[PDB]
Amino acid sequence: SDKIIHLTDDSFDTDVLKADGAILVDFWAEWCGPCKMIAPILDEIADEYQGKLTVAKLNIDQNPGTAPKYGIRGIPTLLLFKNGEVAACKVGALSKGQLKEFLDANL
Ligand SMILES: [Cu+2]
Repeated sequence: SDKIIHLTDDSFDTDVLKADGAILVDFWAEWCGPCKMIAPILDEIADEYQGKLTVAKLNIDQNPGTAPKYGIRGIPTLLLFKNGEVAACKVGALSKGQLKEFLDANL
């Protein structure tokens, strides 16, 4: 988790993320099994793509305002932002290989 950015509800000013570059945001909660399963994969991605992609997390129990702004209905939900705007999303767990495929399709 050392290379992951900790986001809060204040990180967004509407549906615009107040951060630059390509940023993959994981919406998650501790009670969510599949969320816990992808956490190590997100750590690997943050390491392998350091300097090219920022990986961030928004805990929906601690920050309950943000998910509704994006119509999020389940977790984990990954939203990929480009220059503050949503460019892609993926609901549900996936493998490391699938996450790299998803990123390649978008970046
Ligand atoms: Cu870490």
